Amino acid sequence: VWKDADTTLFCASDAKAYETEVHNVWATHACVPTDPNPQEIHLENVTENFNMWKNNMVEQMHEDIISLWDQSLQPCVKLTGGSVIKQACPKISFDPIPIHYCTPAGYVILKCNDKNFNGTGPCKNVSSVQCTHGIKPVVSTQLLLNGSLAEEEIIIRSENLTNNAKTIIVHLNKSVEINCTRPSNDIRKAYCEINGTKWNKVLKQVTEKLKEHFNNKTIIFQPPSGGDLEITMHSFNCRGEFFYCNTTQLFNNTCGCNGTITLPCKIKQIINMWQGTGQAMYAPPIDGKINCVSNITGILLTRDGGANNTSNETFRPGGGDMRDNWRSELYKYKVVQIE
Ligand SMILES: N=C(N)NCCC[C@H](N)C(=O)N1CCN(C(=O)N2CCC[C@H](C(=O)Nc3ccc(Cl)c(F)c3)C2)CC1
Ligand SMILES: *[C@@H]1O[C@H](CO)[C@@H](O)[C@H](O)[C@H]1NC(C)=O
Ligand SMILES: *[C@@H]1O[C@H](CO)[C@@H](O)[C@H](O)[C@H]1NC(C)=O
Ligand SMILES: *[C@@H]1O[C@H](CO)[C@@H](O)[C@H](O)[C@H]1NC(C)=O
Ligand SMILES: *[C@@H]1O[C@H](CO)[C@@H](O)[C@H](O)[C@H]1NC(C)=O
Ligand SMILES: *[C@@H]1O[C@H](CO)[C@@H](O)[C@H](O)[C@H]1NC(C)=O
Ligand SMILES: *[C@@H]1O[C@H](CO)[C@@H](O)[C@H](O)[C@H]1NC(C)=O
Ligand SMILES: *[C@@H]1O[C@H](CO)[C@@H](O)[C@H](O)[C@H]1NC(C)=O
Ligand SMILES: *[C@@H]1O[C@H](CO)[C@@H](O)[C@H](O)[C@H]1NC(C)=O
Ligand SMILES: *[C@@H]1O[C@H](CO)[C@@H](O)[C@H](O)[C@H]1NC(C)=O
Repeated sequence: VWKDADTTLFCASDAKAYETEVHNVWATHACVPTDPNPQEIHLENVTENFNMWKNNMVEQMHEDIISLWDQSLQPCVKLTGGSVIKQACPKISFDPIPIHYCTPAGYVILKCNDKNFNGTGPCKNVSSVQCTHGIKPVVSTQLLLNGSLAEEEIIIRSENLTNNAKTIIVHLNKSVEINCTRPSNDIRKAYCEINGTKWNKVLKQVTEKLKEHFNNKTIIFQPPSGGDLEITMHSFNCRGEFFYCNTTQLFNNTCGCNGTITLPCKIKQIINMWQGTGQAMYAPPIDGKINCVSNITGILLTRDGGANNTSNETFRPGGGDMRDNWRSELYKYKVVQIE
């Protein structure tokens, strides 16, 4: 017997107590070892409601990653609130590791194992777990990287699809590689290579999934209509360096177009931080070939408003609220109290 409750979670990780990589160092002192003997408990014939868009776990992971980056990804200068601060900003080792979220005694985590679960409402195949699986805290905009994949079809997630202000999380069932490189020896110029055959296939499937939700209306993709570079570009951290990649070549409805898509990128030093209002300034990039090969496993989308008297729905890549990133992996969990 249980009821919906919120409590203070703890984390578990396979961090190596030697590694200087920042998530390992943080997980070494802020998390416990992962359960070596985990065993979920099926809740035979239990139907339970979930809400990924209203889930305290997401906020608790958000505070962790805020704490993690604050302890690890230190800018030389922060302009937080007008009170500029010039501190140490050594170049670090940065490569996200899986974090597990675990309940204390007297609570458990209910896990939705419905393969088509969209994030909100009833789940019919519920199990109980002590900890989540290992979630990589990958910070990004527009494209969700290195996540899990949807088990069956492409899943559309939104608190309310009808509300255009509510962000859409596309959970892909097939990952699309994105290979980003700042070549060795304009030291901020970089590029991400994406196989255009794969991407346009997956994007076409996304259009067709979106059609099912929008009355078979014409689905149009467009670049973001204004905003900061972090969200108008596909932003992410690669080996400590902030990459900003132009995805206009991705979010065109063009598709003699199917070779390698090369996105122009810039490594940016002055960041509009995702943690909270503030610009952070980092050092110029490290030397050498800076390369991150990531799986695109999700897309963050915002649907244009004022199209109800038209035949089209236009979608633009979104992001900025990293809670939606954690939400994209935490969606099948929810904390309950042992009543
Ligand atoms: N109880 C509640 N429900 N509270 C609501 C929470 C809102 C949240 N606390 C908040 O204040 N917030 C500050 C304003 N925020 C912003 O203004 N922006 C606009 C500028 C860019 C930012 C970007 O995404 N930066 C970025 C940087 C590096 C990388 Cl690698 C990357 F992928 C992305 C996003 C964020 C949330
Ligand atoms: C429920 O999920 C389990 C994994 O926990 C898996 O065997 C299958 O997808 C589902 N099985 C039943 C009997 O519902
Ligand atoms: C998710 O599924 C539930 C089923 O109860 C439904 O009410 C809700 O509208 C669905 N959301 C989306 C975005 O499809
Ligand atoms: C990338 O995707 C492949 C298959 O889609 C998967 O086997 C691999 O584990 C993924 N890599 C990472 C780092 O998640
Ligand atoms: C992914 O989902 C789409 C529907 O959204 C489906 O047509 C396609 O076959 C799926 N691919 C895989 C590998 O499951
Ligand atoms: C979904 O959003 C629309 C648009 O504002 C709103 O009219 C509707 O009431 C919302 N649905 C729910 C369940 O809140
Ligand atoms: C990534 O791109 C670089 C530069 O084009 C290339 O040398 C490397 O082989 C690529 N790696 C993968 C896994 O595609
Ligand atoms: C691009 O993707 C298609 C389909 O997945 C594949 O057949 C092709 O080999 C890929 N191209 C390259 C250059 O890897
Ligand atoms: C991305 O590139 C396109 C085409 O070159 C350009 O029109 C657009 O302004 C670029 N995006 C940004 C945010 O500058
Ligand atoms: C995604 O995972 C791969 C393999 O672990 C890693 O090389 C890459 O840097 C990761 N990408 C990001 C953005 O963390």
